[PDB]
Amino acid sequence: MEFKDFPLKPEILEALHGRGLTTPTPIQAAALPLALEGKDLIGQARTGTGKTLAFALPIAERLAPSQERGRKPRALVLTPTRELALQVASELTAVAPHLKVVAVYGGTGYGKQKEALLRGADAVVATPGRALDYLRQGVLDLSRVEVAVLDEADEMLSMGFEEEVEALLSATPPSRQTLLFSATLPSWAKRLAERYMKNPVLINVIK
Amino acid sequence: MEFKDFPLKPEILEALHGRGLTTPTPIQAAALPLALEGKDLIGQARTGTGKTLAFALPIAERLAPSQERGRKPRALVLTPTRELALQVASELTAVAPHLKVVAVYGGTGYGKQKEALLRGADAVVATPGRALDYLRQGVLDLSRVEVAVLDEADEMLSMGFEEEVEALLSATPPSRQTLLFSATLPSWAKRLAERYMKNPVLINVI
Ligand SMILES: Nc1ncnc2c1ncn2[C@@H]1O[C@H](COP(=O)(O)O)[C@@H](O)[C@H]1O
Ligand SMILES: Nc1ncnc2c1ncn2[C@@H]1O[C@H](COP(=O)(O)O)[C@@H](O)[C@H]1O
Ligand SMILES: [Ca+2]
Ligand SMILES: [Ca+2]
Ligand SMILES: [Ca+2]
Ligand SMILES: [Ca+2]
Ligand SMILES: [Ca+2]
Repeated sequence: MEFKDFPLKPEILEALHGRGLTTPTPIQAAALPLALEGKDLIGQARTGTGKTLAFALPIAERLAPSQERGRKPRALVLTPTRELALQVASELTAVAPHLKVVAVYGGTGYGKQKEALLRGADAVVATPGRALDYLRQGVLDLSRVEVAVLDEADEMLSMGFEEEVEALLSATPPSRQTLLFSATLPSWAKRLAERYMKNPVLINVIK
Repeated sequence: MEFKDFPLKPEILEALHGRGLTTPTPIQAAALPLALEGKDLIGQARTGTGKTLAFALPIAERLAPSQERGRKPRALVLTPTRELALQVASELTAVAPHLKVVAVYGGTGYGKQKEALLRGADAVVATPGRALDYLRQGVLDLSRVEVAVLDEADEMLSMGFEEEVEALLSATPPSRQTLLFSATLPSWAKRLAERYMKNPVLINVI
C-alpha cells in the first residue's frame, strides 16, 4: 500500500509526495493502521528503518491546526540528543505543515526557546533534561498533551534520563496516546510500557 | 481502518460484509498492508484475535483460480490438529471459494485426501505428520508453494512436530511468503524465523 491508501489528510499526502515519499517502510506499514486509530504502540527497529514517520504522521493526522497565541503543545516527543531533537523536529515540521513545532535542547541558553514556547506550540520535540527544566520553570505546559512519543528509549536509558522521562510522562494527561520506539527493549522499556502505556501492540522489524 | 481500505478484490470485500465484518482486528490491521504485499510476518496471537483472516485474506487475494488437472498447491497451511485444519480450511473456503482447498489430517483414511491431491489443489491445510508422509510418497508436491503458513506453532512444538514442520518448509521454494503464528515465541520459533523467513516483521497483540 502507498501513503495515499492510508487515512491521511490531503495536505499531509501532498507534503509526503513533495518530499519524495510514496510507500511506507515496514515499520510504517505495520504501525500506521494502529497508531492512526489512536492506539498505543511499541516500535522496535534498527535506526534508518523509517521510525520517525511512524510517529510523526500520527501526530500530523491527529492534530488540527490552531492560531491561538501562547497555546500549549498537544504533542511531546522526547529524544536523547540535541542532534536527534533537531532531526525529528525537521521531519515533523515537514510532514505536519499545519502545525507549529518547537524544538528544545541543550548547548544554548534559555531565551530563544522560552520565547518560542511563549508564542505558542502545537508540538514540542525535546531532550529530557531541558524539557524538565522548562516544566519546572512553568514555561513548558504539558497539560494538553494528546500524544507522547519516546524516541530511542534505550539511548535515553544509556544517557541516564530515566527519572526525567518518567517525570515528563507523569505530567501529561493519562488520556494520551503514547508511542515508544526502542531498538532494544531493555528492562526499563518494559517498565515504561507497564507504567505509562495502554495495552500497546509491539511491532518489531527483525533483520 | 476498514476492510475496504485494503487492496482486496470486491468479491472478497462483499463476502466479509455479508458476514458482518467491516473493521479489521489489531493483528489484521497491522498485518494486512505487509501481508498483501507478499512480505513475511510473525503474528504473536491466539484464537480470539482474528489471526485466521490475517493469513486467509492474503491467500485469497494472491491466488487466481486454475482448472488444471493434477495441479500442485500454491498455499500450504500447517496446523497441529484435525480440528484446526477443518476450521482453517472452512475459513479459507469462505473467503476464497474459487480455490480448491484440501484438508489433510490424521485419524482418518488416506484415500480421500490422496485422491484430492492427485486431482489437483490450490491450497492444502494439513497436520504435519500426515503431510510429511505424503511429501515422502510424492503425493504432496510443494514445489509451487507461494505462501506457507505455520498456524499455532507452539502447539505444533508441544505435540512433537518440530521435525516434520522443518522438513516440510525445507521442501518449499525459498521465494515463498512465510507467515508464522506463535503465542510465546519459544526458542524453536525463533529458529524457524531465522532459517525459513526473510526479514519478518513481528506483531505481538497479546
Ligand atoms: N516511506 C519512506 N520511503 C522512503 N524513505 C523513507 C520513508 N520513511 C522514512 N524514510 C527515510 O529513511 C531514513 C531514515 O529514517 P529514520 O528511521 O526515521 O531515521 C530517512 O532518510 C527518511 O527520510
Ligand atoms: N474483523 C473481525 N471482526 C469481527 N469478528 C472477527 C474479525 N476477524 C475475525 N473475527 C472472528 O473472531 C473469532 C476468532 O478468530 P480467530 O482469532 O481467527 O480464531 C472468529 O469467530 C472470527 O470469525
Ligand atoms: Ca537535556
Ligand atoms: Ca537523570
Ligand atoms: Ca482507498
Ligand atoms: Ca499429523
Ligand atoms: Ca516429530
